[PDB]
Amino acid sequence: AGNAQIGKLAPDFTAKAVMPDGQFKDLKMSDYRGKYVVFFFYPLDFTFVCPTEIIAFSDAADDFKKIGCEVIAASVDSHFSHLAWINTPRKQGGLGTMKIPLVSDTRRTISTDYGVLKEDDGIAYRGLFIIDDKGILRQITINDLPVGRSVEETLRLVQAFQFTDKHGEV
Amino acid sequence: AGNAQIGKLAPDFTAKAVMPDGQFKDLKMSDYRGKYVVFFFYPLDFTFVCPTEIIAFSDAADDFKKIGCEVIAASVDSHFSHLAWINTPRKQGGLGTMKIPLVSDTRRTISTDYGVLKEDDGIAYRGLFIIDDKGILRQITINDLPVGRSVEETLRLVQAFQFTDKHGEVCPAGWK
Ligand SMILES: [Ca+2]
Ligand SMILES: [Ca+2]
Ligand SMILES: [Ca+2]
Ligand SMILES: [Ca+2]
Ligand SMILES: [Ca+2]
Repeated sequence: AGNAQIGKLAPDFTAKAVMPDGQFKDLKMSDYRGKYVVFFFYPLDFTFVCPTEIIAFSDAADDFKKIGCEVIAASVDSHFSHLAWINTPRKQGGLGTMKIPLVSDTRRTISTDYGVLKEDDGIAYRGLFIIDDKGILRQITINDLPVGRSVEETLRLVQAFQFTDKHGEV
Repeated sequence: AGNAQIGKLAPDFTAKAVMPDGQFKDLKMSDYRGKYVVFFFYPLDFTFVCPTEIIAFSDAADDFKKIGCEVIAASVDSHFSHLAWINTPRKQGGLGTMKIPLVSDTRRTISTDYGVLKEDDGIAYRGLFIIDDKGILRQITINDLPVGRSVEETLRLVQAFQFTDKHGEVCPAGWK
């Protein structure tokens, strides 16, 4: 399934997000046109999987901001689940404040469009997508639920696509 | 496109390959069951682009072998084209001797099944795939042509999957 293809416009969408300041907002993918985007899905809120991945990405938000790349996280949980999890401090098992928006895909349409829905669980796989400043998909990464992604590898990829966009290697 | 899905058997195939020793052989994907496989595609033999990425995976072949993992490369070029490229010295643009088999996908079915075929060019994207020792597909990576992959990242992933197969997910006590 999915319309997500390398070299073609990433699937657009409008969805509820908890913004870093804790406020609900309607977020459109096409609103980030003019900057690279790291769009990564996680399965569920709370502790279905370890929250070290989502945290590592929030803490590197500034490494991505420095090279003009926005980072956005998404799951099928409600925007109300996201906020309850953010408003639970880290010292009591919660996420605490985040430096990236969390997107809600309760209709499962975004997961479906990006080819990352695990159909039997109704849950996204650990998908990560790199989208360029014109809205084109440059990179697809999907992992089975037990293994997390690498901030440092994602950073290598974004700088390498940015670099080759303005040069052309040898 | 494709039948490659996380949690399903990696799509099987039989194809001509140039083995490390220089001999042609009919290589079948399901023959690698009992071990992990890193299966990666590159676009084309003999480009002007340096084959750094392909050489780097060749030289890490041993590192993968030690942890119970085989590394296989593929493009839509013929095995005759692969052989010509290995027998071209690195100094004059060639590949030199290789420590991993180069699979030939002249029918483009493998590329199609793994969903990495760039239609307008008729070549593969830089897709890379991690298949477990039961032939189940664990990880999908697809880069646009300008950006290569990382041996080190591929090692982290292979080891990470092997570890979770035995122990389950790494999580700190409490719920991180
Ligand atoms: Ca669901
Ligand atoms: Ca984890
Ligand atoms: Ca021969
Ligand atoms: Ca093994
Ligand atoms: Ca073939």
